[PDB]
Amino acid sequence: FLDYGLSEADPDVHAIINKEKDRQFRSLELIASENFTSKAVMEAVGSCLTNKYSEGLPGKRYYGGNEHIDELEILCQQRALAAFHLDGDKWGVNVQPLSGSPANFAVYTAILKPHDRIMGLDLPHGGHLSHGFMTAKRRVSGTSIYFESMPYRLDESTGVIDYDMLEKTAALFRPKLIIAGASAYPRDIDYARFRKIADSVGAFLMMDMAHVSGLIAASVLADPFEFVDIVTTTTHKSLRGPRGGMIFFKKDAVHGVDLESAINNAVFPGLQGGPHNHTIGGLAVCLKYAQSPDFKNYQNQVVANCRALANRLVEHEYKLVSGGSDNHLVLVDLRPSGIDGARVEKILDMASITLNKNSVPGDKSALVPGGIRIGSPAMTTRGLGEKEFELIADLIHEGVRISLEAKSLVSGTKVQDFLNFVLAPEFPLGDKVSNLRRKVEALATQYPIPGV
Amino acid sequence: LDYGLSEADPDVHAIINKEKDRQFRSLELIASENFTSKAVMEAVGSCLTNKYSEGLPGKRYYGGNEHIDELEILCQQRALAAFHLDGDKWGVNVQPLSGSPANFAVYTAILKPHDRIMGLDLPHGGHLSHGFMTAKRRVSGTSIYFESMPYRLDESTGVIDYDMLEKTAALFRPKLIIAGASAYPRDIDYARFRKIADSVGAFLMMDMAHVSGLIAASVLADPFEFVDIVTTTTHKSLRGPRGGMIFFKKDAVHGVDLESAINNAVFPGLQGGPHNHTIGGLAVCLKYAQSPDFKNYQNQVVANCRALANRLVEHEYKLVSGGSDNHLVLVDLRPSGIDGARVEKILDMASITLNKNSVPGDKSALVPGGIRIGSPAMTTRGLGEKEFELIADLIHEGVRISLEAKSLVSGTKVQDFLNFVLAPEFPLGDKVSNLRRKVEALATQYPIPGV
Amino acid sequence: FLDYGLSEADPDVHAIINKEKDRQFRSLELIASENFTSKAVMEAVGSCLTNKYSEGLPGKRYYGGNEHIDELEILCQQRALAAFHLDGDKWGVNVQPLSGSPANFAVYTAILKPHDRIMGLDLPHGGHLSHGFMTAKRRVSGTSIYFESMPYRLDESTGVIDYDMLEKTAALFRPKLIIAGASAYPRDIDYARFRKIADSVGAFLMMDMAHVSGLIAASVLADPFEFVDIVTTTTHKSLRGPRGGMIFFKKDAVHGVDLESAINNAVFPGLQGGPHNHTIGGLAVCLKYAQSPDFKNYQNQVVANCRALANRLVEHEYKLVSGGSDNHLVLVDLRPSGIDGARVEKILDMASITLNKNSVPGDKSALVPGGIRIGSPAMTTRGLGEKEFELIADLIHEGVRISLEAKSLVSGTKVQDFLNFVLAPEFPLGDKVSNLRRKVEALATQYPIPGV
Amino acid sequence: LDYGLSEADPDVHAIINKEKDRQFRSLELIASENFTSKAVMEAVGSCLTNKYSEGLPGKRYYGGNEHIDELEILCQQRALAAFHLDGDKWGVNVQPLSGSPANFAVYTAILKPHDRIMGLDLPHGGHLSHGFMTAKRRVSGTSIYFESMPYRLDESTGVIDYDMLEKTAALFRPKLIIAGASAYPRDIDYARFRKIADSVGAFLMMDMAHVSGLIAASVLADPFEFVDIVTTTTHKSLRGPRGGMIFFKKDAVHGVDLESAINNAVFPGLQGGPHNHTIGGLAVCLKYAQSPDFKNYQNQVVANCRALANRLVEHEYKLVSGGSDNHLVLVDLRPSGIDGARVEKILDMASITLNKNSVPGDKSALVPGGIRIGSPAMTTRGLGEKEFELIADLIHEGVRISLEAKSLVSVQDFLNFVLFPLGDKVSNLRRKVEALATQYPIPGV
Ligand SMILES: Cc1ncc(COP(=O)(O)O)c(CN[C@@H](CO)C(=O)O)c1O
Ligand SMILES: Cc1ncc(COP(=O)(O)O)c(CN[C@@H](CO)C(=O)O)c1O
Ligand SMILES: Cc1ncc(COP(=O)(O)O)c(CNCC(=O)O)c1O
Repeated sequence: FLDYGLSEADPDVHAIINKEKDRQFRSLELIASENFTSKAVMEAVGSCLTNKYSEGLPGKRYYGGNEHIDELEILCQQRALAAFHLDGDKWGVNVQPLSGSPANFAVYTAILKPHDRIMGLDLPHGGHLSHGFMTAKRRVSGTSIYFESMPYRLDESTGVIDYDMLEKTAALFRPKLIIAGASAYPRDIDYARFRKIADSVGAFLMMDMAHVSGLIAASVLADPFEFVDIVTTTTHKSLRGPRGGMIFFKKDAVHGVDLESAINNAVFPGLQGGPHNHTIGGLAVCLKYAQSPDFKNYQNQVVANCRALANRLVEHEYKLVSGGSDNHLVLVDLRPSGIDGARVEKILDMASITLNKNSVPGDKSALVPGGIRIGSPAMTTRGLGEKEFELIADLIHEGVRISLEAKSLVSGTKVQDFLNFVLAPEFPLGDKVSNLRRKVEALATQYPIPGV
Repeated sequence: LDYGLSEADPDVHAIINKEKDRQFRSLELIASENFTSKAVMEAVGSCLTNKYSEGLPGKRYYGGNEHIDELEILCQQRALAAFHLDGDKWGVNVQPLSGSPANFAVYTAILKPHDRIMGLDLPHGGHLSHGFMTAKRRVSGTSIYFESMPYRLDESTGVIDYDMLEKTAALFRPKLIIAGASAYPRDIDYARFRKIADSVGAFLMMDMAHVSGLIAASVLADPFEFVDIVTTTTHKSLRGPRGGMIFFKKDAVHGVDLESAINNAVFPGLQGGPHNHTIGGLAVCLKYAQSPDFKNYQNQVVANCRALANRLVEHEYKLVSGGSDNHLVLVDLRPSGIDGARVEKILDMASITLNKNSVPGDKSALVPGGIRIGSPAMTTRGLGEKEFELIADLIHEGVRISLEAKSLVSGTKVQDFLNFVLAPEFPLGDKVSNLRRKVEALATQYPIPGV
Repeated sequence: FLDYGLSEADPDVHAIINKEKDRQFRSLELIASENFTSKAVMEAVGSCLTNKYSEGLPGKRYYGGNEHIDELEILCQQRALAAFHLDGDKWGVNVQPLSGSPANFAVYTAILKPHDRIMGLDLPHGGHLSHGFMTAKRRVSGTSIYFESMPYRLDESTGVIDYDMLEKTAALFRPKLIIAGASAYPRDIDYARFRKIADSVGAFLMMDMAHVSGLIAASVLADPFEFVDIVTTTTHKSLRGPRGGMIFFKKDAVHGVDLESAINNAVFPGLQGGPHNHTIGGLAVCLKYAQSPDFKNYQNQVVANCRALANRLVEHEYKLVSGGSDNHLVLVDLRPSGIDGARVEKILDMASITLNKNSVPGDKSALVPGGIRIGSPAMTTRGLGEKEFELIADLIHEGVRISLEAKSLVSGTKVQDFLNFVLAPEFPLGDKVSNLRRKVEALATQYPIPGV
Repeated sequence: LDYGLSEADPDVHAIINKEKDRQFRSLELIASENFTSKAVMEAVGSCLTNKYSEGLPGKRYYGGNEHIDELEILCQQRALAAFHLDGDKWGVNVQPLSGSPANFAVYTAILKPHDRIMGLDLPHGGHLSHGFMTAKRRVSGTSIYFESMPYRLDESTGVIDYDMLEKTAALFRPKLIIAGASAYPRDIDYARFRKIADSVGAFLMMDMAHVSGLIAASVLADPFEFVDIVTTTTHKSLRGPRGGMIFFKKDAVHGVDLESAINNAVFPGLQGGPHNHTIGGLAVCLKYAQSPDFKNYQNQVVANCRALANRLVEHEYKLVSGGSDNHLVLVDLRPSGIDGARVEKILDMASITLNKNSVPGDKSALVPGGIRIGSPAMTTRGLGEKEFELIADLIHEGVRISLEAKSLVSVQDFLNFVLFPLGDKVSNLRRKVEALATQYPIPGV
């Protein structure tokens, strides 16, 4: 009967999407985990695929009516293996996980018993919550509730994974699973050394490639599939797809375990219910694109842009964690500047520069992020080049100077006092912020943005 | 160059068109399925997908969340409004990725590993996420991480066995009792669940996934009058995007601050970045959920199911519990001389899509004794009571064809039935075609929502 | 060098031991778990066997110097088997458990994983703490901390194990281990029924015979070894041995498990260190006696004496749980007598009769036990026969009468109002308690007490 | 009928007399052994064994325990005085049946299942009860119900690597850190342990099983100055009966009432009836432990061990950590070119009883590269420093025989061959061994 378009069915939600669309258009989106997915992905995601229940696997379902859903799921699997240059007799893939966090949890449920041991990169050193996180007070991450996690750390003087200390701690702790891959690690991973450490204790070895999956597909970074047993990823970051997840696994037995059975059973019936076939349609689209020469070019540009930005930030005298980057991000250490990342993040956000505060090695308190994380994928997608990334670094720097100036004016010491002060109409640096914003937007609006 | 899907990926475009077709010309009777709206689809296929927004509105871990926050706030208040809830008494988290993670997040919030849980037994119409163990394996993640024990229907009445639940709860001492089901054809006695829960100091939760739209429109009783926590999928009877929600009391329950424990279990506990495109779609469906049209829809859903239920009875089918108060029937096929698996397959060949389902009394999990049939999806397309009677007839014809096919197969292993019916010399293909003709003739008289 | 005897080395301890010896002598010891062990047992226990570390098993020890400890432990093992008429090719035994509770915990450790499911007789219905016990509000026994226990119960009227209900709850609960055996149960156990119920869920089946081991060995009660997988026991109580434990196990695989290796490994290196070879010495000695015609005699006397007492109590109109007993104990339901076990136990204690207050099926309050448990083995060891046990029944009866009269004089229903009443100098029933005590000590002091 | 043991059971009588003769004539050098007194054996071999006393003094299940209560109370106040403890600040539970259950009761009292524990690694002289896992199995029950990770010695010094424990404790976040060990020749830096425990909010426990007598006599440092909980065996250094004790602060520790928790874990948590015969002997041994004579014996323990160590140095053996502060030495036998397993059997055949013990640096933990040797037992019998120098020579002689025995063999085949040409040298060693030992008294009944 009536089936209005959005602008008619819900004018308020329509208006919100248009405001977000305009914010994306005019901003420098520098969140390392964000990207702009294509019109074609969004169209697959916003289709009738959302209507189908298809619990199980292709050909192996608990409902009728899944002929076309099976075709899509098979295609998406083939494309996943193709994008990562994988032999299908050696590697399988499950494309049903709903996001990165549940793809990881499904792996643990597949190969680990409750309270089995896991090692991942420490959260304050650039790791991800889903690999484990405990404070003195509480088990924060669900992974640390259901499993026993102990982190490994960077060498704080170099910003590089302290592989020698991991060698020793692994031997004492006896993890059943060692996880490589990170949220805010600016260097490539020594997969061979992980393999040697994992073998020293008979551990399973996994790479979580959520941040760098597109770079790996394009052969810009080293291939984790040469060394690891299991690879997890999100589909929304460097891969530039819909919000979702994937798990890849060896098909030959690993420590006597059939990883394919274990992982497919953990995803379903273990942890999830019906697959989101709309998300799978978008994933298939992005995985086609991931095989193209343009994508390889794009990913090489991501790294070149991040290098141009890193080099300019160094020229503005910023300290980078690890001294630089091999990938799509940099982590800036703002302690020498004398300001935290939460204050910087806000000022920059007010000038249309969106990044995130990020902890830094050496931070005294997790409640106070000492740095900022900046990535090139999103703005690279829009067509910015090396020179424009140098300008981004200059605009970031203007914003930090403004952050420092605004800090000096605030009475109270809480972040909430800063936020109230800087958002107040009578904020004295309103002109400096509006001036910066105009420059930020003048750059951003020169470029196209993908999407519907 | 940012091509449309037809140009960017014609192979995926083609598959989507085939599925649009299949939906158009089939009778979709899966009780958990529905056809979501064009407006929901437009929201889900928007630029909201691009944003990382960990945390909660105005308490985020990233910059740039002004409009994302507006949306999530609007989504929450529409959630509460759609269920007629006072926001001083009830809170909501709209970020869960689906039904299964909503439920796992609640367990994570209020239980410790190995704590005791009771939920409706899987073969008596329950859900895996509420606990399932066979003799030799813990199948559900709920039964890996927690200690589960089911409760059951009374097989003579097809109604939940409240008297037995009262007794088993007393012995097992669950910390959490879960009401709600996937294939239960009646309303739930919330007052009796509350009494049983209080009898052991257990948390009490309702999983309203299948029935949330009927509860919203006040067609079934209100769980929120009695339980502590309500979970749901945003798909199914709510007719939204694929996602989930968790509602909770704000007054402390057995001393626990449920708002804090639940929000923290969702993030940072179990999930990362919220799916804001899904949250957009959810907001759209929650607006619609408050409309008089949606109320009309939900009453039609019940009337359509009852019309189908009666005609199956006229064809002498046994229904679990003798009928239905809601959107579904569970057909006990044992007295028709055939299992659900054989029937599901033949019906699917005829463009009638439903599912095989366990029936209480089944001597074996591996042979489902019934089929579950639902009205929401075809009701959304505009079918009425007479049309549901015709559906009942077509199912009957299909079950007759299934019996005839079973007669011709040596093994009566299932794989044998399948090979037989799928072979090109399958001798009943004309009967399946003839049925299929009648099925599509009906379905293709009706519009279907979406982009 | 001055290695004095106890009288000189430690006069205070010597004096305490002597006072205890005299208390034992002038008292009627009717606690059903108690006995008087022999002089020969006490000599082995108080020997230089205490000096040796012998971690491991015979011929497979971590230390040197164990030729003679080996001989002893090998001999203890073959006497344990022989006393229970066990074929060594079907049954093995570990004689190192430090007591009854460590014996049971070693079995759990052997055959279960943490949080596995166990069913045992409910503590308020006469089971033991070590088989599982939880209040609404806490996990009291170690077994309920480390494992998931659910009790089964007696029938409220018959006094008997409600086998039918156990059939149904084990079906639902799916325990991995079912434990038969009780601390305060007056009937023999239907072992064939426990086997059927066990098999219906694939559970291991265990008997804890601590209270009845002597009766089983003398073939007075039915043989659990015909039907169960594992039997545990204390070496004290019914066996009249030193304070220790043993575990017996099938040597054929049970549900795919090698119990011998599992159980032995659990005991050592799992849970215990150096065996207490002095105690194994005393155990060997009691097991020789356990095979003797005099022990078989004594055990039939234990049952006859308990029946004599029971019958005389029924003449005095007392109600017995299950209307009687097939074993060494009787459980008196005092609810129809109008008084509880705690008031009765206390009066009886004031008159040198030691028994214990006991919960009865139906009791409203765990704080107010409705009964008393009475046992014959200790006094039967001293040489009492049936006519003496009939006299014991009359002495108890007089104590109940005194207890009733004391209750009627105290206005409180508060138990400490009762205690204050009975302990006051002006306590009106002082001469009645003195009179009863005279008769009690007059009976008791006619019989010897074994020991050094 | 109630015969004596020689009449009741001649075969057990005969075995006990053989074991008595073996103890009398041998050099008993197992570091964990001692010879307890006639007075302890008499208390342990008493009517005390008959009584059920579930609970605590005045707080029992059953009646008839007036004398059992008096006994336990006295035992507790002797335990506090033997270790110079203020009873307002410290309590003790004297019911644990041995060292292993004492420890497990502490874990049960203060930890939840799967909570984290760190103790000295087993191949580095630790104890099973503190945790032990291999690649393929959780060997200790401690490692099944709880999550253990070890800490290690610095292999170049033979001392605990406190810097490494500092770092690994920060990563692993143990809820309990355990100090104390079965084969560690040095005193412990309790102040450092406290510092490390505090860095992660952990409970800190000392297991003083091997060194309690030395601590009571003030020969080694006092753990009670720094730790929350002290467990011990009562055999070993303290020279008592076979049992355990747990000491605890009575001031709240990280908001835990340790007294209530530990008492409840012992009973009703894990054990039943106390072994009052054993508490009797313990009480006797704790009176002796307060005396001037005990203090002299413990100083003699340390002097004797130093005499042996220094003679084994003259004979050019390597000692793990370069000596000892205590009652034991750990000899590194790899530079002598033979393992501890072969040496142990040959020494035992000549009536020298010690044990094979791993060395920091073993390649396979199937092959111990060393031996542990202790002075407590022979010190109790009256031996001085000259005799421990003679013991050192006798061990030396037996090692030379073990090498020559290994030379005549070409791998448990060593045990086929010895059980023989070298019988004469084994027997000649034995004669001198037994000639030294039988010159001294032995305590006991
Ligand atoms: C290595 C890794 N693995 C898994 C995930 C989880 O993905 P999800 O947010 O889709 O659950 C992330 C997300 N990472 C987000 C969270 O900060 C980011 O902005 O970096 C990740 O970095
Ligand atoms: C520190 C510590 N804690 C606990 C125990 C266990 O005491 P138990 O054997 O009485 O259980 C020991 C015994 N240790 C034995 C093990 O070989 C020994 O010979 O040293 C111990 O050394
Ligand atoms: C009661 C109930 N709860 C939770 C879920 C899980 O929803 P997800 O599949 O999105 O995780 C379901 C799905 N049940 C599937 C069906 O009835 O067909 C359900 O029926």
